[PDB]
Amino acid sequence: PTHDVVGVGFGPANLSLAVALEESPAALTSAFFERRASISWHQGMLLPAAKMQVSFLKDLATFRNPASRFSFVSFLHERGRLVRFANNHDFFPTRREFHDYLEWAESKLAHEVSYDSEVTAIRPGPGRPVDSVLVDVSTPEATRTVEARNIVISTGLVPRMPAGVQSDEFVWHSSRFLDHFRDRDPRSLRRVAVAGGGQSAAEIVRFLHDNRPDTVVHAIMPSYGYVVADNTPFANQIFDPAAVDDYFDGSKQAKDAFWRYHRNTNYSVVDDEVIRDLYRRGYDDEVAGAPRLNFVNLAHVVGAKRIADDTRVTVYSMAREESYDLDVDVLVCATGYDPMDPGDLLGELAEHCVQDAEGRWQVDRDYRMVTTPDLRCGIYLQGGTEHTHGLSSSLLSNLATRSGEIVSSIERRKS
Amino acid sequence: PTHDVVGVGFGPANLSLAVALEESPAALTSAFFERRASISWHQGMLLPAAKMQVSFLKDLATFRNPASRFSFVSFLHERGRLVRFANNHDFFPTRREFHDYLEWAESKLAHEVSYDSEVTAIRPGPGRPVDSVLVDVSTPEATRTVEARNIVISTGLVPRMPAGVQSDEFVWHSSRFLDHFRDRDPRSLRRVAVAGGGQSAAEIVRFLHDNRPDTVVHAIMPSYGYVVADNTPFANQIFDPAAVDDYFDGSKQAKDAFWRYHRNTNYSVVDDEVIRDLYRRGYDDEVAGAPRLNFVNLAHVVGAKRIADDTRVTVYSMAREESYDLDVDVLVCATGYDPMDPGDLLGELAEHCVQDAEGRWQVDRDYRMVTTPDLRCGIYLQGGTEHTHGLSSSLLSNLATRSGEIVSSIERRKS
Amino acid sequence: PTHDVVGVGFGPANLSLAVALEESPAALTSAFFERRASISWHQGMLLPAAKMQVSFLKDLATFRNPASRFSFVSFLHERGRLVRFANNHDFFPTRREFHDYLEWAESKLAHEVSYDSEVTAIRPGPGRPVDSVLVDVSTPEATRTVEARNIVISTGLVPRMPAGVQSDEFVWHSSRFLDHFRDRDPRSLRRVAVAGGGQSAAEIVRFLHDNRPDTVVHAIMPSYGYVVADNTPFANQIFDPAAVDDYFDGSKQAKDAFWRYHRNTNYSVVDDEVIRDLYRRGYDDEVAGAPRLNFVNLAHVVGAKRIADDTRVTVYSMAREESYDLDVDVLVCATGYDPMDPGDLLGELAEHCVQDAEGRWQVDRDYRMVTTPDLRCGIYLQGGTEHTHGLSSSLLSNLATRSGEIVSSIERRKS
Amino acid sequence: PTHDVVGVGFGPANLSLAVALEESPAALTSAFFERRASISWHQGMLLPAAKMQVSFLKDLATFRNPASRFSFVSFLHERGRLVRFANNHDFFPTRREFHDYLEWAESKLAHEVSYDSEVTAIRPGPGRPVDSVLVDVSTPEATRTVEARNIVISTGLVPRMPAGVQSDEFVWHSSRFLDHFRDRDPRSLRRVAVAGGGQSAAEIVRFLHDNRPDTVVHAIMPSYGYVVADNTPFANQIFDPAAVDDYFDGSKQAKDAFWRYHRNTNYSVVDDEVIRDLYRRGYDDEVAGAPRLNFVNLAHVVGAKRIADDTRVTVYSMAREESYDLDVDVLVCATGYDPMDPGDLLGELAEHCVQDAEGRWQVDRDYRMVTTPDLRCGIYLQGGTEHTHGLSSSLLSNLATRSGEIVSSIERRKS
Ligand SMILES: Cc1cc2c(cc1C)N(C[C@H](O)[C@H](O)[C@H](O)COP(=O)(O)OP(=O)(O)OC[C@H]1O[C@@H](n3cnc4c(N)ncnc43)[C@H](O)[C@@H]1O)c1[nH]c(=O)[nH]c(=O)c1N2
Ligand SMILES: Cc1cc2c(cc1C)N(C[C@H](O)[C@H](O)[C@H](O)COP(=O)(O)OP(=O)(O)OC[C@H]1O[C@@H](n3cnc4c(N)ncnc43)[C@H](O)[C@@H]1O)c1[nH]c(=O)[nH]c(=O)c1N2
Ligand SMILES: Cc1cc2c(cc1C)N(C[C@H](O)[C@H](O)[C@H](O)COP(=O)(O)OP(=O)(O)OC[C@H]1O[C@@H](n3cnc4c(N)ncnc43)[C@H](O)[C@@H]1O)c1[nH]c(=O)[nH]c(=O)c1N2
Ligand SMILES: Cc1cc2c(cc1C)N(C[C@H](O)[C@H](O)[C@H](O)COP(=O)(O)OP(=O)(O)OC[C@H]1O[C@@H](n3cnc4c(N)ncnc43)[C@H](O)[C@@H]1O)c1[nH]c(=O)[nH]c(=O)c1N2
Ligand SMILES: NC(=O)c1ccc[n+]([C@@H]2O[C@H](COP(=O)([O-])OP(=O)(O)OC[C@H]3O[C@@H](n4cnc5c(N)ncnc54)[C@H](OP(=O)(O)O)[C@@H]3O)[C@@H](O)[C@H]2O)c1
Ligand SMILES: NC(=O)c1ccc[n+]([C@@H]2O[C@H](COP(=O)([O-])OP(=O)(O)OC[C@H]3O[C@@H](n4cnc5c(N)ncnc54)[C@H](OP(=O)(O)O)[C@@H]3O)[C@@H](O)[C@H]2O)c1
Ligand SMILES: NC(=O)c1ccc[n+]([C@@H]2O[C@H](COP(=O)([O-])OP(=O)(O)OC[C@H]3O[C@@H](n4cnc5c(N)ncnc54)[C@H](OP(=O)(O)O)[C@@H]3O)[C@@H](O)[C@H]2O)c1
Ligand SMILES: NCCC[C@H](N)C(=O)O
Ligand SMILES: NCCC[C@H](N)C(=O)O
Ligand SMILES: NCCC[C@H](N)C(=O)O
Ligand SMILES: [K+]
Ligand SMILES: [K+]
Ligand SMILES: [K+]
Ligand SMILES: [K+]
Ligand SMILES: [K+]
Repeated sequence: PTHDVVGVGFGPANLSLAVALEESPAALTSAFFERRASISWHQGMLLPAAKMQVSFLKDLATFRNPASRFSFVSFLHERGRLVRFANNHDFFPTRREFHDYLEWAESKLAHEVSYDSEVTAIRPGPGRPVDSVLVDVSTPEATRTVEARNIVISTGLVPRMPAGVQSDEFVWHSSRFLDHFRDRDPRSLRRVAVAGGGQSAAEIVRFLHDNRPDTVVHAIMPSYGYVVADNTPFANQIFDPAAVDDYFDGSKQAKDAFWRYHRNTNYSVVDDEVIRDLYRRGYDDEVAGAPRLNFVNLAHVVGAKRIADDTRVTVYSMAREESYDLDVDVLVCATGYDPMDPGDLLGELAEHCVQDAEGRWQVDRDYRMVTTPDLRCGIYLQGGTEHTHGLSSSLLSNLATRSGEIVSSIERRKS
Repeated sequence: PTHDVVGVGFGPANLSLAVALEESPAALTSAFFERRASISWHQGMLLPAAKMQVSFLKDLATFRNPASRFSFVSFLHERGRLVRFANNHDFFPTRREFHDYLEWAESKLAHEVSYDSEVTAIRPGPGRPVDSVLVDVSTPEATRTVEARNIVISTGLVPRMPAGVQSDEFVWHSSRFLDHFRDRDPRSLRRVAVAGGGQSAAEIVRFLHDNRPDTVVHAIMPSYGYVVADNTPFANQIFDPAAVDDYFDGSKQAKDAFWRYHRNTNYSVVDDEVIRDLYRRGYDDEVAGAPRLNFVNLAHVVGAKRIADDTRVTVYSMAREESYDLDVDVLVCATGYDPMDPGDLLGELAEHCVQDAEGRWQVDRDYRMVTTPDLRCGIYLQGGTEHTHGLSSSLLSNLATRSGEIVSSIERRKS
Repeated sequence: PTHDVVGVGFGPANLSLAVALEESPAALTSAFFERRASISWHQGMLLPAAKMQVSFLKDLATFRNPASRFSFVSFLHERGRLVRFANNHDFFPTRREFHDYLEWAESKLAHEVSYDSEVTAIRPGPGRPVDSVLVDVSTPEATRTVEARNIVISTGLVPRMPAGVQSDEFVWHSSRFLDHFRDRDPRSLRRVAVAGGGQSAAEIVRFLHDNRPDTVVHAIMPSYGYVVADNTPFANQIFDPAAVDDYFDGSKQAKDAFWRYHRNTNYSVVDDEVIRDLYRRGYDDEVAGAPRLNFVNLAHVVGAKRIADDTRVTVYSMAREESYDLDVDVLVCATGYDPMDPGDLLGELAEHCVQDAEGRWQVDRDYRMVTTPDLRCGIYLQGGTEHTHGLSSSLLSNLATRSGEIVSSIERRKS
Repeated sequence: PTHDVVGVGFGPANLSLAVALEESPAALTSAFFERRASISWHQGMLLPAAKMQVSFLKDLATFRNPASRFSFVSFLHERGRLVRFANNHDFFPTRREFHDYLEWAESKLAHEVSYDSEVTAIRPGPGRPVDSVLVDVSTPEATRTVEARNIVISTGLVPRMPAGVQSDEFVWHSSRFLDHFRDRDPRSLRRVAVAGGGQSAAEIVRFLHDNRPDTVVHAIMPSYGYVVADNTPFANQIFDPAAVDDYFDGSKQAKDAFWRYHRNTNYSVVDDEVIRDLYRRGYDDEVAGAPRLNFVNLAHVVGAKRIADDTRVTVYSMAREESYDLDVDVLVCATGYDPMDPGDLLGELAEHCVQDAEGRWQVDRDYRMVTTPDLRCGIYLQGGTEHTHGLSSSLLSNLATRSGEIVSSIERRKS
């Protein structure tokens, strides 16, 4: 049994693909594999009060199909919360509600996802040219192989730690913050250092401040203060479906301009309201004569070592150009992520995938990796296209249109 | 040919009824009559900057059917503006855009509306008990009569002038502001009085201030200053579909409490931003030493007379308890509207419509007028239910649910 | 030793009087008596997130003297927080900070206030006509009497419980909320009813929701939901110094109009942001499937009785026109306050003090009670002038100008 | 007659210096010279709706002296606008009002500024080492020379045109926009190109859109859309008086970090509200089917030539890496400014001013240029210290503290 398409990973990106597949009139067979027990959308960072960074209109389907049974509006309606949500007049749902939306959409799907199923490798199918790939899936009980004419790799962002710092029992990456935090005794985390100046760092520091009245926090970041995230309407157009075209068709010079001017729409920046909330908290503590939030600006965490009852953090101060040590109980590195990279999963197939000048994967407008003639099977990327398709690649901005384009590309080829 | 339902008027209320009819699986015959040449949704007040007072989610259908082909979102999508609209992050479309939405929905409708067709009377059909009504329709060429088992009266708010003031060449009701304004020579309206403290008064004054840099405006209103319209989330729940039940089932005492506490969600109040824009304009004029906006507070317009080249407005000052005259070129009365009242149109049938203690029409939960057993045909009201169904009656808050309930009531009773 | 002026009470009103006395070139002797150990500005309601309802520019002096050493800006500067405060761009300080401001201003004052000094009575001085009053002061150790040519009564709002409900160990007025709350064991207040729909009720409910994750709260109020407080710029002008004149000189009819249109600037209303915060909290609980906030709308608390371990609250539902019982651990009545009334302290002196039609005290424009010719001593009111001077009377809106006018009145009469 | 200090230029910077001189107990003699007839604070850009980019608390004195007779608050109070301004609850005055504040402060000053007086050169006074400077002043009638022991150069930002583009009758710099615009027939500017993506470009485009209904505007800028200006509270701390020390004492690496992370607090960015106003305008034009605003993104103006009745603008498109021509009536270059540079005015004295590695003037913490021992006279810079003191140098953020520090430095040295 050869599938038209196999999806690796089941986050929002492949969920929207499943939705696109179901809504399409095209009869395409598919299978999806997720290594976790169920949809798990950055649960380590499901902090109380966490808000979506994207308007509810940018959901699984709406921009493609304005009357989808899988829209956020349909979800709210079924949950009997549409009226309540509309009364709020807020475009940005909480992360908790969006996580629900995903699970609700997944249940509504006809298809059935295979969970606890980790893709361990992707191999050339039989024959030359290669017309299919073999997908090696490992479950808790067994291992198996599925064959598909196309594969969509959507395995998500990859946590990045500071250079010279490794995760450990007392050094966590923000992506695992709640995993570790719920285990430890509250009275054992009285001193926390959080490295970073982005949304994760801000959200974690705010949470620590709100969670216990006596926690002391050291917010260590390279900027002089949090930088506001830009989602004003003109800059925000870089996330438009049509902006994918502008970026893709644009010269390298134009692509560089997008990053140079609008990186602050997503990377190393913090939502306005979270910034203001943090500033108010700091101010009130001052008024109360009980400061707890220590902002260590113009600085980088450069090392961590466990010394007895202390996690000893080495901090480099740019202002003085010298490093020094800071003792805390835990170091949380909210130091961001690297883009998805299909390389590892691809193995041997990588030989047939064409790279650019800077040694990155060449990808077509329809999200299909460029391959030599030796490979005829479609390898599509949802994620890992920052350099070809632009800043929407790792985000929720363009799920509906990308998934629709991928489905269309596959139908166009099959036939 | 007897219709299941005839709609009198084709504003948003009956348009949503048409949409509900089309989306219903029920096979119901219908005809709609609109006196005007086309949909004309308060065009007299289609001022340049005018905004909807209601979230775009409160459209023709969405609260009832979250995936309607007639939703505002579908409209934006077809107009290729959904992405642009989402970039704005504003729940409130302009009135211009919403007017378009109505015309777009009307065109999409399978049904064909009869324009230039004014319903002049509604009469008892043949037989006892009366099982149908006869609808007298006057067109420019002819007159005709159609028969229907049910009728939905949705003829809209009725302009209300101040007591002792009649409309004329130089005394306009706000509803006909742009009609008159476009005709006159700009250099002829250097002095305008606008009576009222509500949304219409504020929008007209702002427009006059923005339109020509020399116009002098007298804003005459009973309050000490504009009162803000309340649409904060808890108060705003009075517009919920479920709040219709609370109001309807509640005692007279509870109904009175809705008006006593939440009248300021809609009547005699002004949108926050329009208030602030007016205040900033007044302020800047002061800075410039060139005041143009004269706020005449704690006052009522009590009369108007034309004396030569002046419209002489009699103003009563509450503070001084005396009246005085103000000469301007034009008096605009933005003094509001009375609720729709089916009475006049009903003629003979009214005898069989049951009234309450205070002399108002009794109406059932499904919007159907209470009649004696002499009348078995359905008379439904969209509008004119302020006293039975509450503050959403004249508004766009609840189009989707009301139209759906009316259609359901009719299907139920057909059987 | 006869003082020119004696102040009864030492809240913001008399503090601003002391400031006005010190800034005045007039050499006036004075004494101030406060019954508490120190300035105590609604400490029972000093909740964690509580914000001023008035801009920082409306402080002790600024509207009168734009370069006062006692301004909020001077205070921030001295406290080395001016720059930090300005970075916030928020006109509204926290209540905690403002309480500090009062203390700071009081310390700066040359004059020494007499604390732990309760004024128990005010009596006629000697002579005919009466040219001074005798002020009976009770301290913990002794009692004494001081003599003054003028007296300024500023003893503040008086808590008002619902009719038929008395304060008790388990029935508290909001004004004493933190007093009682700090004593009780947290695990003993799992069920709280809060009566009222105003700022106090909303702040208390928000605090209870934020303070412990498992407290269940019943918010019982007559409206269908919180009504927003209006401070949009035109309505806000009722608080202008010049608006005192408009209200004072205006007919009774005009005075009624201020209340009829603008009572929502202060009474039975809630700040926009606090409303939205509460709505978001309720929403998130619903998403989490763990509702804790129970809004009991269109209702009044009409009785309370303690039965065993339960406080039994009798609630009257307007919708059903029937009462019923609700069992909680504590009932908090956030049911507001009555205006200051000088009647009580005045005792015998009432006889020389003139009343109006509705039987209230007549007061001159300079805040001086109207007396017969037999009394020539000045009795001034800061508070209790709602009916003569308008809505600014109990508020902080007009401290600077009123205090300045009282001082001027006193200097004028001396001469 | 030798002055303690001579100020070159009389904008806000030297105006705040004069105020600091007057408030200081130090007896210092001074003279100020302004080339223009009066204070002229970017009048070329005094567009109708233009707002301050800085809180009113950052005025001529307040951060230094919280009770200055020259504060913005004092100004509002004298102008009987303080109450009105406070009702607005907006920290940002209009530019028109601020211009008024400057002139009001200037009039209140005891000192008399010398207008129509252009400093043409600064020369070494007699003797070695040089203890004074000679200041050559040119008036319309005469020329003269004054002698001073210190000089403060505050001559303002210098307009910068694009490389390869010169100003002319039809190519204007934004600084002279209104000068030219109020000298041309409205019906003659139907087509305007505005180069730039900063605050000036945005305001000019908005103004053109609002000013006439039929003007067509080409907004040409290198970014993909306007980038929002950051003034959220933590990033905004770079403007704190104390942040001057952090920047000054910090390593070059730290100074670079300020620019790398927080350039977007001022340069090449647009105020949030102006961005949104432009987006709403573009949207409504689209709805109306009458587009007028043409956004030419990822582009630079690289040349301009007059050809008959057309101004021919050469545009370079980064996306296509090619240039093309655009014909309009006028090209407005809102392409920014260069920092003040004392070099030209200094002439011979420059030999003795010490430069850094990158060829820029060394400046001490007290704003005094570093000189060799050959020069003992003080040369202070208000402006031109971006590289030593940071981003507040050309701004209004820190007038009060800088002027106070300069006065102090001068008193100290005279000592
Ligand atoms: C805390 C936080 C919060 C947000 C965001 C990021 C972060 C860190 N994002 C960006 C984020 O990337 C986006 O929300 C989605 O997670 C991306 O969808 P994907 O389906 O592509 O990856 P995603 O990371 O969601 O899913 C990948 C899945 O594949 C699985 N997987 C990995 N390897 C596998 C293998 N070998 N075999 C099988 N399964 C495998 C993973 O387990 C995972 O379930 C975001 N963006 C935005 O626009 N708005 C927002 O609000 C947010 N919110
Ligand atoms: C200026 C302005 C702006 C708004 C609003 C009011 C006003 C005055 N409203 C309220 C307004 O009532 C609502 O927008 C609808 O117009 C009500 O729908 P009907 O369809 O009920 O009225 P209308 O929309 O008033 O429907 C009446 C139609 O029937 C026709 N008609 C009447 N008698 C007839 C006859 N005998 N024969 C044939 N045709 C006849 C009329 O010509 C008219 O076209 C509003 N509410 C809200 O919630 N949000 C908002 O943004 C606004 N905006
Ligand atoms: C919780 C809360 C919060 C606010 C407000 C009210 C409440 C309940 N208010 C209104 C409030 O009335 C105002 O802030 C001041 O408290 C009023 O100033 P007074 O000096 O007149 O009375 P205030 O009540 O402040 O002081 C009266 C004093 O006299 C003392 N006293 C009474 N009898 C005495 C006696 N016989 N002898 C000696 N001393 C006696 C009392 O002990 C007390 O200290 C307000 N308004 C506003 O405009 N902005 C705001 O932010 C707030 N905030
Ligand atoms: C359109 C616009 C609007 C703003 C701003 C800039 C621009 C371009 N700015 C920044 C601006 O630089 C600041 O507002 C002041 O103008 C700086 O004050 P200065 O006194 O240093 O120079 P400024 O440019 O104000 O004045 C210098 C004066 O010296 C005169 N002069 C020059 N050479 C001379 C000579 N040889 N002899 C005699 N006189 C001479 C000039 O005539 C001029 O009057 C700003 N920043 C901010 O923080 N908030 C804001 O809102 C704004 N607003
Ligand atoms: N509520 C939500 O929906 C939510 C919450 C969290 C995250 N997200 C999303 O997830 C994505 C990632 O954001 P992120 O905050 O996780 O990471 P990020 O945006 O990449 O930012 C990481 C931060 O760490 C800093 N950093 C890196 N190395 C450091 C070091 N050695 N010492 C100190 N600081 C260091 C970075 O500074 P430099 O940039 O200068 O290197 C940057 O400030 C974004 O799309 C974000 O919006 C969303
Ligand atoms: N952009 C939009 O979508 C838009 C625009 C305009 C209107 N609307 C809607 O239309 C409906 C009605 O609004 P409206 O503003 O037209 O009417 P309105 O809300 O009833 O306002 C009427 C006003 O005129 C006053 N008034 C009455 N008689 C007067 C007199 N003799 N002299 C001076 N003033 C007098 C009223 O005072 P009193 O209240 O004290 O009696 C009140 O201030 C509302 O639902 C509104 O939201 C919407
Ligand atoms: N952060 C702050 O600075 C702050 C905090 C709290 C209060 N304040 C100020 O203090 C003043 C008073 O505010 P407030 O909230 O204490 O009192 P309030 O404004 O007088 O409100 C009292 C509320 O209780 C309701 N009520 C009365 N009797 C009731 C009953 N038997 N059962 C249920 N509800 C009942 C009232 O309803 P009805 O209107 O229908 O009578 C009203 O909603 C205001 O000036 C306010 O701004 C300021
Ligand atoms: N970090 C998420 C950015 C989302 C973007 N503003 C968008 O509207 O798609
Ligand atoms: N609840 C106090 C209201 C204060 C009023 N808005 C003022 O500006 O004075
Ligand atoms: N472009 C002017 C920026 C001013 C700065 N945000 C400040 O508050 O000082
Ligand atoms: K499923
Ligand atoms: K004095
Ligand atoms: K001096
Ligand atoms: K002067
Ligand atoms: K002078």
